[PDB]
Amino acid sequence: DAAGLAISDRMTAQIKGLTQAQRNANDGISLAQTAEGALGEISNNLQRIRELAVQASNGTNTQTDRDALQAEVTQLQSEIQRVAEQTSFNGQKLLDGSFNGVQFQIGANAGETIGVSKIMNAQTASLGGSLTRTTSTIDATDLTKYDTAMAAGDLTINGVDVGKIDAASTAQERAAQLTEAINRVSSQTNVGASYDKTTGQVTLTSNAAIAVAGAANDATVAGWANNATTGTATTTTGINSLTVSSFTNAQQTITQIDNALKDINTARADLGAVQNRFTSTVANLQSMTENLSSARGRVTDADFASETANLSRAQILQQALEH
Repeated sequence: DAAGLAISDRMTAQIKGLTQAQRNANDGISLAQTAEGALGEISNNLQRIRELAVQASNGTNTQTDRDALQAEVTQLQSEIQRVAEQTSFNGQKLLDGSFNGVQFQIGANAGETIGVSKIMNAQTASLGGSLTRTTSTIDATDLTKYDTAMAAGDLTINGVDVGKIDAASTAQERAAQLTEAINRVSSQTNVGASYDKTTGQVTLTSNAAIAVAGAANDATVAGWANNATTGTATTTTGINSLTVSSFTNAQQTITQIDNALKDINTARADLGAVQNRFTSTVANLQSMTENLSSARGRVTDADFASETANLSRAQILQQALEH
């Protein structure tokens, strides 16, 4: 019975181990579905941003029109960021870049595992990857000569005149005025302005050096003094520094959002594959466990039959002998 004890004990280890492992694989499906659903909501939000970037590139837009589109973009970036930073399955974050992958015990024995691969950092500071362009930032508060009116020719961008600008009563108003006039010619100069009202900063953006010229040559009235190579080549990650404030900005946003969607798509593809792997694992474990338990059932049935038959036999023989 040495072999019988060894087999019975292994059958028990197998049945119980493979039964827990099917639970484990089912839990793996649920985590992946969760991560994939959440990425799906981010993708929706990304499409919305992209669509607003197309709309913002309308040649008939005022700055006020673009600022309204940017308000919605800002709302969307907030929602993408909280989904990416908050999403979890049973106490473990999935989309913040901290999911280094996990292995699932899907067999009875140590080391019989299936890995869920690391999941991308879908936070807005990371989503979509690299983006390098030329930027130049001022503060609205720098515009101390906001009262000094501008006549056409005072400020030019890449040799394109921004035109006349009336006297302002605040530095912040001149900031608004400069954003507006620069952005009017953005599609022609390849330079766009984003005026962040939360901070008061005006950022110029381009794919190349910015040629600032004109009659005024005073940063305190027209934001930037004359300089043929204005701006610095600068890199950020993700979509968080994206705006649709100008044609130039909105064109960058389209391109970068496309990069972000690609990243999401491939992450969702990975997660679909791992679900598939877990589902075929569950099918395998269910089949194996059913076979093993059926085999056990035949053994215990036979044991009961032999016990009953042996006990009966001993009594019937006893009777025969007592005659």
